[PDB]
Amino acid sequence: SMNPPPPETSNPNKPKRQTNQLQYLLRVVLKTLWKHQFAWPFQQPVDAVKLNLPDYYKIIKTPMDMGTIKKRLENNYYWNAQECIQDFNTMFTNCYIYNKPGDDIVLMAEALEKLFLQKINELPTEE
Ligand SMILES: Cc1cnc(Nc2ccc(OCCN3CCCC3)cc2)nc1Nc1cccc(S(=O)(=O)NC(C)(C)C)c1
Repeated sequence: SMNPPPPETSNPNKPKRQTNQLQYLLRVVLKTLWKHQFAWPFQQPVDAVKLNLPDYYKIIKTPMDMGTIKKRLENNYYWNAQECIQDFNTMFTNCYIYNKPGDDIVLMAEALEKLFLQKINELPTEE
């Protein structure tokens, strides 16, 4: 195959904002998920060439990963928390679409998602 370029993480033409919810998403949510024992397959874009998955980007047209999310948060790429939450959800969904239920990678994603939802429930209120 060829891998696609990774998702954009910095846009000089996109307005930037720093809020307590976005700060929480970086300093608590991203941080906590990153350190999970099953996080590492989700820490960078899927290298479908290295993994020998010629159909990966035929099926997954909206790829997302936590390396990308980390950079977007760092670069104040998001205007609001929902845009970031959507990226996490896209990452999980992508795993559940490409892989069979019960597969080891799916069980890993499910562990991360449970933790994610726990942290999102404790999202601070704005301002
Ligand atoms: C985010 C993500 C979503 N889906 C997948 N699916 C997937 C990945 C690789 C696959 O290859 C199957 C056969 N090989 C697996 C290792 C020996 C040969 C089959 C399916 N992988 C993902 N990431 C991933 C990243 C790095 C390594 C691997 S892995 O192939 O080592 N799979 C685990 C053992 C981590 C479950 C997987």
